[PDB]
Amino acid sequence: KSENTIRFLTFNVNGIRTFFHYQPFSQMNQSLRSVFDFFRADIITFQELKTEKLSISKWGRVDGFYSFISIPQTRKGYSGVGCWIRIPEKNHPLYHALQVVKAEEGITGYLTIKNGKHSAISYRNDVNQGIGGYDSLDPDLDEKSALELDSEGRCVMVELACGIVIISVYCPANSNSSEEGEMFRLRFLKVLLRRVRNLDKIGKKIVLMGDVNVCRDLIDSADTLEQFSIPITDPMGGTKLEAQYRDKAIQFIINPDTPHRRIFNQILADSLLPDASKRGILIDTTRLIQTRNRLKMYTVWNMLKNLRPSNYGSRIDFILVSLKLERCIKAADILPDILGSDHCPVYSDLDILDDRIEPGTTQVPIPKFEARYKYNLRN
Ligand SMILES: [Cl-]
Ligand SMILES: [Mg+2]
Repeated sequence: KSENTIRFLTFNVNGIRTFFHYQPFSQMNQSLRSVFDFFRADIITFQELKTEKLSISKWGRVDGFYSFISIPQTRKGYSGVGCWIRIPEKNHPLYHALQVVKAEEGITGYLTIKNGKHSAISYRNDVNQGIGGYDSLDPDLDEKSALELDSEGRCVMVELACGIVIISVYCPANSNSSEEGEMFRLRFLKVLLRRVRNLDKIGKKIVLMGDVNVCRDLIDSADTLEQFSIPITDPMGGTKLEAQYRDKAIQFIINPDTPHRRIFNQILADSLLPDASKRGILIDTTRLIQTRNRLKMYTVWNMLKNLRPSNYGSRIDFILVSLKLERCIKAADILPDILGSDHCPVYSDLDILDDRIEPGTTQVPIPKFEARYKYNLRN
């Protein structure tokens, strides 16, 4: 790949310490820099760090990279998302593109940054630290419920120069199938997607990547294809399958027990459903480049049932980009031969130096010496 393209990589690593017990990462002495160089990646998110604060002195200190890590406040060994940004050298063509101007924890904006000695401020209340887009995320969202929604280390956001915002997510799965857990999962998804729409409307170019824990389509679900008695007869016959079984492909998304699938599809401009597609604002890079013909493009397999060897899985890991970035996409694929987890990695290469793409709306933090702050002028 080219020096002018940024390579994005997402990987649910099912515990970052365990991840380093798999080949080839077991030869790398737990060095994330070696891992990112192995992938030739520039912007990387890992989900399910399953780490703890004391271990951040390892995972948040990466030579040649900025580290942005969100973990639960107290619960150890659970969830956790990291996003790492390569620091380019002065003569690298990406020197300015990769400059990080803002970074933020959570989806709601209510989490805080230490401000003084005994002082913390929420992203929502500091325009020079928060990325913005906080309007009407949910009609009932108060601080207490927002902090609950953002308490499990599930989202990091980084803003680069030129208005690109990278949102790295590990969305809830409701593994227990509890009713409270389903409500939490749906609220998380809805807030996430409204935040995306707000930032898009303000003019940010968005990259939303990570483990969304939602199948967008029947062809991404080995279990439901079997349940519907639909066999994979042609490995590149995805479009024919979706045509001949369109009634089932629709049923899959609008299943009343799984409304998260329909909610997810509404953000996808390439959704199988025309109404969803008309209102969507994000492109599924992997589907765009691999096309809807490619079947069995799975990124997770149920490990307890040992189903990865038969490639019987689902696709719940994504790199989604603003419609305005679609022409930038040079490559997008999954990496199912790479070990490390019960998921496999997903990557996409974007040529964002392309001068034909509209520029994003930037908001570079204003230095505090600017007169409005230095002399506390009225706003
Ligand atoms: Cl699903
Ligand atoms: Mg796991």
